[PDB]
Parts: sequence; structure tokens; C-alpha cells
Amino acid sequence: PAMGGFGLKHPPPMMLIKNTPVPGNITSFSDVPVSSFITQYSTGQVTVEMEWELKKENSKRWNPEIQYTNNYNDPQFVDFAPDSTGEYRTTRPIGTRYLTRPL
Amino acid sequence: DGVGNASGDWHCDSTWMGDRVVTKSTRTWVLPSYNNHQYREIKSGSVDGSNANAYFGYSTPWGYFDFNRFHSHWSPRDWQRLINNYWGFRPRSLRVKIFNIQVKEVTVQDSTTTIANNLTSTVQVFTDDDYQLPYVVGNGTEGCLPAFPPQVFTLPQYGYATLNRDNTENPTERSSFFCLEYFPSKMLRTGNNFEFTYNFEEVPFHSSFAPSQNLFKLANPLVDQYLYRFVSTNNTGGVQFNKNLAGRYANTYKNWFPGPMGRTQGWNLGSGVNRASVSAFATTNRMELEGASYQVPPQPNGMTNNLQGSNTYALENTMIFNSQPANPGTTATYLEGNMLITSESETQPVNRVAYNVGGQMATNNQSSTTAPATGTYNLQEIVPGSVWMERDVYLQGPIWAKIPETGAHFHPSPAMGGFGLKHPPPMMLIKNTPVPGNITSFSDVPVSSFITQYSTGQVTVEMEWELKKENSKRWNPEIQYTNNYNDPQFVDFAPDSTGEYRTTRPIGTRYLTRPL
Amino acid sequence: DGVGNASGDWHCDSTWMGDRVVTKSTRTWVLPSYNNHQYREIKSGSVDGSNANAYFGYSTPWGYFDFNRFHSHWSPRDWQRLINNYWGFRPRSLRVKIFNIQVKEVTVQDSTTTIANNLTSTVQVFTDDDYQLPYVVGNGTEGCLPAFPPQVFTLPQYGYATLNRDNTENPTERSSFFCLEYFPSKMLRTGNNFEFTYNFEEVPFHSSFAPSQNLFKLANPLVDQYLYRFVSTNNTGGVQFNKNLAGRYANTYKNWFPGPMGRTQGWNLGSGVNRASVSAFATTNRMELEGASYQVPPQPNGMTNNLQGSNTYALENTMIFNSQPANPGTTATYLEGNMLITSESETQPVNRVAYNVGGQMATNNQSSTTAPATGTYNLQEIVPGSVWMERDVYLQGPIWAKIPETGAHFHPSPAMGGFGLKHPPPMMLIKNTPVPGNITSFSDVPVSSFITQYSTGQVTVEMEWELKKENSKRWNPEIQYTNNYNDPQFVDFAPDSTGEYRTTRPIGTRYLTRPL
Amino acid sequence: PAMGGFGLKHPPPMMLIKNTPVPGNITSFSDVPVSSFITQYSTGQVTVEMEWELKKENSKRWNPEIQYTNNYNDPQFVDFAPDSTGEYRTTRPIGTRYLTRPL
Repeated sequence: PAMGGFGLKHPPPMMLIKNTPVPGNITSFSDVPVSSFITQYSTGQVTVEMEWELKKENSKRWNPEIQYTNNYNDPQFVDFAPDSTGEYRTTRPIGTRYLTRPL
Repeated sequence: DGVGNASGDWHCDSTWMGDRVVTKSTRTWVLPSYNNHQYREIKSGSVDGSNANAYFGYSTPWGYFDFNRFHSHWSPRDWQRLINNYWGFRPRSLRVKIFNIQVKEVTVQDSTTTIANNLTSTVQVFTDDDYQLPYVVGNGTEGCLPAFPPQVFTLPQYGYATLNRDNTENPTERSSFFCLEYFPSKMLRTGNNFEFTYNFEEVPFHSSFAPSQNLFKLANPLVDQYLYRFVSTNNTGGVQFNKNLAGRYANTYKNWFPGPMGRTQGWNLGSGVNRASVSAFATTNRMELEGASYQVPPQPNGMTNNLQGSNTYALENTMIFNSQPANPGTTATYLEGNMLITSESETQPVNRVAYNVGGQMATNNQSSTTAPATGTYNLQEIVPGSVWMERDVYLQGPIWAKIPETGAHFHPSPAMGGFGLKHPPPMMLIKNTPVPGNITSFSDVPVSSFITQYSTGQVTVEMEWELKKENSKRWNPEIQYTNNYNDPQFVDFAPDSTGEYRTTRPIGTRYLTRPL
Repeated sequence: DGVGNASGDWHCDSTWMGDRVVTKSTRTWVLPSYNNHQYREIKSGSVDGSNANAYFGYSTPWGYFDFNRFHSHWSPRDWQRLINNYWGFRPRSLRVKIFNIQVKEVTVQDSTTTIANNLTSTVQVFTDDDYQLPYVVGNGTEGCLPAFPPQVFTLPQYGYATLNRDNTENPTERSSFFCLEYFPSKMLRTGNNFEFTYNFEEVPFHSSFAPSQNLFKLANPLVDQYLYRFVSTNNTGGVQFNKNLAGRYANTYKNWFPGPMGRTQGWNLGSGVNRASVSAFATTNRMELEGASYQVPPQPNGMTNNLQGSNTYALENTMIFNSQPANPGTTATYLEGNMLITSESETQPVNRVAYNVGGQMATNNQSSTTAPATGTYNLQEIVPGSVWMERDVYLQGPIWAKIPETGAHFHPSPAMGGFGLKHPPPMMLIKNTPVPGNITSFSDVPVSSFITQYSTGQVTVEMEWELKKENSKRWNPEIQYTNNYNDPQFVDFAPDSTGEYRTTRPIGTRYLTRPL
Repeated sequence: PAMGGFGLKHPPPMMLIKNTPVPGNITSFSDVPVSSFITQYSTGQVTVEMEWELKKENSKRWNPEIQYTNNYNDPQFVDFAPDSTGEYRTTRPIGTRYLTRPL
């Protein structure tokens, strides 16, 4: 895929969810479908557990490598943390290539 | 289990079984929803003209159980039974239980504020068993299980300070954020309960006895020493000696020395004039750290803040409690009449007096032309063959402290008293799981409207303590902690006419004596 | 073992055993001490007016064995036996042996330069089996085992380029240094030997046959197609069709297409006028990479550089060898008479001609007012149902290339021919262990005076190849590679009067034919 | 130890080495010790193999940590590598504390 990631023939199936409808007060019969419902919503918890397999880095480079590091000159707030308002901050995209390999 | 079945029972007790005693306490707690479910980054600059006051940290929406006060486990009367009969004690195990939970939803429509219970809501609970979070429990802060069992308490909010940059409110690239929802926790509905056990690591017994002898006068007052001492020079400069006589303790040779001391200022309580209109801060004992100046009460162990039968107190070497609990952030000026000022006068035979100089020593080299000169010192640290007594534990004081992980420490015994532990009883955190209000459309922006609610429940703590049996051969009767009041107007350690619990005195731990 | 016992024997051979053939080669190598035992950081700026020439890297004091040329394993006559009889072949295994080592010390005192052998000196040897080092072997560079067995060769010095910054000589924070002494190696004294085996990964057979049919004329010339084709519009604009007749290949419907092509410039060899006083570079085919322009011979697979029976060559789609080995860094201007110019004319029935346009196609939309227009193209990449022939292997050419590790590639077959391997025969590095000169005092500064020395020894390579038996039903006789010279003045592929090995022609691999 | 490292009661024993003396041409007897030797030196290889035990980092910090990283603005040469002369370069002391822990 152009946007990155794994391309799958059969990816993690979609999980759909909905609130089962509950009819309001209906006093007479009609062949026309019910259109008045009790308004409602739901909430809950969801847990996702993923196992990932890793490929161990096996280099013979002598000198030290580049690493992703928390480097900020005079931070006004901690990055990747909630600020004074409670809203989560993120000031930079973190890619994936820091280690090197000879071609 | 279910809504109409109770998840646990009430246990308050004390079971003495020889070498052990087991205490049980149950209390009723209430938990507010803190911060409205969110983390906030809290901070401060230089407050009250001191940048040691600056910090940077985080408040969380979690609350925690804190039972690190002796009165949370001991009744006044069991405490008396302990300090009048044993030479020491130490904690062995801990068992905690949270049960009978009830989540209440609060709705304030049209100023009616009705409280209904929500049978389907949860509270999350976990214990930080690997000490991965900032441990805030053993630092003399409020929010512990109350002294008196019928009292209902509010759990305090968990928060912590991390690193600030240059004594300002700003963080550093090393400041850390800990998300507590990033630990595994249990969820409890109204029929559920949480249970947790812990064993303390072998620690030394607290020493609940006072020394019956003075450290500098351990020689037999009937025999002379076979050692001599330099006493002067004759008109020509030749040195002269004199034998150390029997009972002349001012001159005998000593084998052991008193513990470390750092002079503190002494003030008079009750009768006894002090300097008028003083402002303590400017002249208190300080330690520098990262460029800032901090007060360091109660000073390090090894001194005595009071000399028996005297009203002079080295106030900063003292633990000062209030006779009652206070409201948050009070700036009232309390007087001696409101306090429970502790005294360590029963360690004076071994610990130096904090408001006096520690001794003196040679300042020059005498010769036919110069006379020997000496100069006193105000501080003196550890030397080899030094002995002192640790600070005492009070019923209204702290049981343990976590020894900071740094890889290097000396004699891990906390300044405020109690046991110093590498791995102390883990923190137990708790919070009301958030429940969203009516949300009708989708948004990628996080939900910010919740149903307001709170919880309440019971908590039981069960601690096993090991005792060290007193084994004296003293002939005459000892001093004992006793209920002695001249013309009581009310019973102490009991509820008064209003229903509020009274306590007029700090109860330490050293009544029994021992020869050195 | 010992000084007076030989550590191995001489093996040169070829053993044909049906479906397999095993070649063995032994050569004598000499190894100079490179750089005087030290690593140097080598670099270049923009040379010859091209910053694609800039680099940054390291030379090391190691040398390596390179046997990635066919003539290192095949004699001219065994090569002929292979290309006249088989349809394909592929490498199966490799076994290498280094033995009979001799370290020589060289002393030049008073211009006498005497060579003595040093019985106690070592050479270090290792193979990079995990491909942790820059693999420089399959890039058409010199220093392979020689074609002719009696020749003695010098091992080349290992060096590599890493990343340079912005087409300049400077490194980047990603440039890496590899210390080769940081791998485990064997040490060999004059009685020792080194042995190493390897198995190739299943690869496709090389195709050593030429197509006996043209790809666009696979239909039976006797039958018409049951498909029709648009041939015009009548005076009103209505469309008209015509049946595709028998043998009218210019119109039949096709199922398959020729391989990818990128137009290259065509030049005439021998007879055939070219533009006078030209400077190729300015107009050669290029690819940009990191901001620089690189020439890319021999262009990607799928084209033919020559049309059989013609003297026009798409020179940059061609492998050009020299009839003999040259000195390092020669800037001489060779003429056609000195070269061994290869031709891929036997793939013309399937591969497009590199110096011609690749075809044409619709450029507009016809209507009552506009006539259909078409435009030719100069490049065309892969389409589905495309077929082409890979480049041929020559006796004087390369056997394999390492496929670069990037996680994404298409049809890993090297432009220069041969097998593309994920994990190719590991590099074998070798160096003379340094021996310090007379050092009389201590210094923390590394020793810089060494005894000068070199080594020599024998190396044996044993490769097993698998063959694909030719299974034709052609009736008439085939084309074969044959020793045909009109009035020879010397025998080709033999030493001349001087003792130097002659080779006047590149010997490819496609003589046998097959119907498509 | 003030300079850092491990303080040992019984540290890795000292390994001493010397060239055994070889007397020059001595033609007569003397009770006086020989003082003329053949001058010589030695050389060889030395291999040291150390096993180290590690303490695995077990943090619950959320935001990213500080890491030692190869960061140079406009390098003129690779650090911790041989330069054009062949001499090994090192422009910075590399300590050991990058990870953090709550007290």
C-alpha cells in the first residue's frame, strides 16, 4: 500500500456494532414499519491484544548509530504527555528507520 | 457476584498471640471523580520567595489508599499495651481488601441535585508491585485511614513532581510522564471485591526502650582505670600524667562515641522567654540541592531535641502534629496550645542535644611561644565506633518510608521515624471508570462530557507484627504510659459531646529501660 | 602442522558426470601488506566534471579472494563443451581452500633489498558469512583468479564507499565504519591451511539457447485467425473490418509482448560512418540518484544491442571487455581493434532493438474534424504478459551478483548477467598480521614501525554445477561454437611466443536453439 | 572508588611478562654476574574474554526517553573511526546514564 503498512489478502475482519432498537409507545396496529423509538446510546470497554514478531538487529558497524531520542531545546511542555489543559500533545511524526545496514 | 449480596464483612480487632499480634482495621472510604477524568500537568514557580518551591508535575484522576500511620492500625489502648510491655516490634505482613462498592450518579437538573446509584458502573483498582511509579506514600502527607473507626474518609488524589528546569516551572528533556491507565487493573462492579497480600522484608526491630545508663559513664565507679592521662607541663615544659580515678567520668578513656549532630536552634515552650518578633525561615537549617535552599526537618537521626525536665526545644529537630485534622490549605497561625509537640528526651543518655555545640578541638600547635588553643564545632558527622538511637515512633506518626533507588546510601533509616524499606507495601490506586454523557454525532476529538459520579466502599487492612519480649532484671518498678489527667473535662481518645474524636497527647514508644 | 610438510595439493580439473560437472581451480596468489597495516578514510570530490564521482569511504589493510568470473573455473575447451551441448546450467556448491602459506620478510638495508622467509609470521583469514560487511565482489571489478592456471596474481585491497553528504567528499551522520578486525578470524602460520564450504540457494537455470521463432509470429502461417480487425471507415464514418489472414503477421492478434526497452544510441563498428569528433558522456543514458546523474551501462535487461548481420551497436547496452588485462588507472584511448565487444543478436526474436523506437500509440481523439494521430515512444517498461531474454553469460564475464537488501525488488536478475543471489558466496578476506619493528621504550601512542612483509600461497576453488540437458527434435544440424580462424598466426586461448595468454574473442553462451 | 567502577577485594590478578635474558659471548669465568646480553624483544597476541551480567530496564514511562545518539552538525569526519591519516578519532566521552527512573 501506498500509505505504508502491510498489504493483506485477508485482513483483521471488520467489527460492527449497533444499539438494538427499542420501540416507543405503540397503541394500534399498522402494516407500516414502526418509526418512533426510545433514544439511547451505549458505552463499554474494548481490549485489543496484538502479537508482533521482531527481526533482531545484527550489525557490525563500529561507530555509534543514530537513535530516536527525546531532544528538545528549552521545553515549555513535555511532548507526548497531557498539557495543563489535559489535552495530549505530540509535536513530531516518529518514523521507523534509525538503524543502518550496508546494501 | 450480585447486587443484593455483601462482598465482605467488617473486621476490627487485635489478636495477641505471644510473639505476634495481628491488627485489623476496616474503614469506609469515599472517592470523588478527580480532575473530571483527565490528567493535567501542574506546576509552580518561586512561591513565598523560595525557588525550592518550584516544581513541574502531573495530577492524575486516580486516588489511593494510604495506611502508613500507626493510628490506622492501633487503638490507643493497644498501643499502650505494646509500649509498656515490649522492647521492640516490626511489621511482618500485610493483607488488604476492598469490598462493598457502590457507585453513585449525581444529577443537578434545576438545582435539585439528586443522588441515585448506578448499578452498572465500575471502579478500577491496581497495585504498583514493581515500583514503577513515583511512590508518594511515605512522605508525611494526609489522607490515611482515620484514627477512629467510625470515621469516613475521602481518598486523596495521586499526583507527583518530576524534574523541573533550573528551579522554574518548566520541564526538562528528562521529565517523565506516567500514564496510570497503562498498567493492568481490575474493574469492579457493585458485586465485586479486590484482595491483595504482601510480606515485609526482614527489617530490624524498632527499639522501644530508653537507655538506663549514660554512654560516657559505663566504667565501674568503684575501680580506677589502668590508663593515664596527660594533665599538664611543668615550669620547663616536661609532660606530666595522672591516673584516671574511679568515677571521674569527665576524664576516663572511652570506647564509644555519641551519634552525629548538626546544631539546630532552641526555642522555649510555655514559660521561658524567646526573642520577640522573629521570622524563623531566614535562619533555619538548610541543605542545597540543584541550586536551591531547602529546610530539612526533622534533621538527620542521632540527636535529641529536648533535654528532660527543660522547656527548650530544638523545634526543627522535632515532629509537630496537630491535635486534630485540618482543612486543606489552611494558613492559620497555630500556637503551642493547639499542637502535639514530640520530645526525644529519653535518648539523651546517648544522643547529643541539638541546640548545644557538639564539642571542641585543637586549632593550633603549641610551642614555647604559643599556648594551646581550642575551638568548638557545630556539626559533626559519623566517626567509627559511633552509636545513637533512631527517632521514636508515635501512634499518630508514619510506619515506613521507601529507601530511594540510587545505588548508594548510608544507614537507611528515615528521618521521620519508622522502617526504611527497599520494597515497601505497594501503592493501591483507584478510580471511577468514566461514563460518557449523551453523544449524538461522531468526532475524532475525545469525549469531554461525562456523567458525574462517585464511589464508596469499605477497606480492610490486616497487619501481622512481630514482637520482641521485654526481658529485664530491673528490681524497682518501671515508668509506664498511663492515663493520667488532673480533673478531666472530657475523656481523651474518645468522641466529645459533638462527636469529634479528641487526642491531647502524642504517644511515643519508649517507656521501658535497658542498661547499655 | 609443520614447516617441511605441504598443507595441500594442486587440483585443476573438470569432471562431467551426467547432470553435474565439477570444476576445480588452483592458483598461486601473492598478498602485499596494504596501507602499512592501517585503515584510512578515502574520499573524492567532483571528478571529471561530475559529482556522481564524489564519495566517502574507507580503505582497509585487507585483501580478498574474488572468483566471480567464469574463466576462473572454466577452460576455453570446457566452456565449449558446455555451450554446444546444454540448454542451461546453474551453480550448486562451492568449496574453497587456502594452503601452502609463506610469509616473506623484506629488508632494504644499504640498497640490497634481501627477501628472507619468516617462519613464525601469520596471515589472518575469515569469511563474512552473515553479510555484515559491504559486499564488493559482484560489481565487475578486477582481481579475480586468473583465466590461465600458471598465472600468479596479487589479491586486491578491500575498500568500500559509505554515504557522502550532498554529492561532496564529506560523510553524513549515517556513514558507517566497519572494522574488519572486529570479526573472528583464523591465524595461519606456514604449516596451516583454511577451508570453507558453501551451497548456493535454488536459482533458475541460465538459458543457454537462442529462440528458433520470432515472438510475433507464433501463429500457423497456413490458417487464418477467427478474429477480425478494424481497417477503416467509409465515406460516412461507419467502421469496417477485415479478417486476419494466414501468415499476415503484421496484423494478427498477439498474446505476448516483447520485454521492456529504453532507447540507447547506436554506433557503427568497423565499416559504417559515425558522427565525427563526438564526446559520448554529454548524451548518454542517465538515472538520477540523490541529486546526481549516473551513466547506467549496460542498461536494464530486455533489449538487444545489435541486430544480426549489422555493424550498428547500442554501445551502452553492451558488455565491453579488453582482449588482455590492463595496468591500474590507465587513461589510454583504446580502439575497436583492442576490444572484445559482445553481441546479444541471438535474442532479437524476443528482445527489442535498443537503438530503435519501441513502437507508437494514439495521441489524440479522432472526430469528424480531427484525423487520428499517433506518436512514437523511446521507453517502455514492464506490462503484463511481457517476455524477454536475460543477458548472456560470457566466459570472461561475472557469475553472480548480490541482490541488495531493501525489502523490495522486481525480478532480481543483474544487468551484467549471471545469477542474482540473496545470499551469495561470502567474502573471504585476508591479511598479513603486523609485526612490530624494534621498540625500546614505552608509549601510549600506537606502534607505527613494522617489519615489511608479504605472503603467498595457493588457493583452490571447487564448484559443482548442475546442467540442463538439451532435448531437441530439430532435424537439420545446429550452430556450434567452433575454433575457426582463417590463416592463424598464433593459437587463440594459448600463450604466445612471449608467454602471455591470448584471447581474441568473447565466448557467449547461446548456440543451441529452441522453438518458442 | 573515586574514579568510578567496581571496587574489588580480589580483583583480576596482574599478569606479568618478560623476555628471558640471553647472555652474549662470555669466554672466561667470573663470580661477578653476567652483564652483556643479546638485545631482543617480543611480540604476540593477547585475547581477553569478559562475561557481563545485565540488569534489564523495566520502565513504565510513557513518553520517549533520552538516548545516546550519533548527532553531529555537518561532520567533517566520522567520529570513532580512523581519519585520512589512519589515526583513530574520538570527540566525546560517553557516559552511562541515559535511561531514567523515578526515585
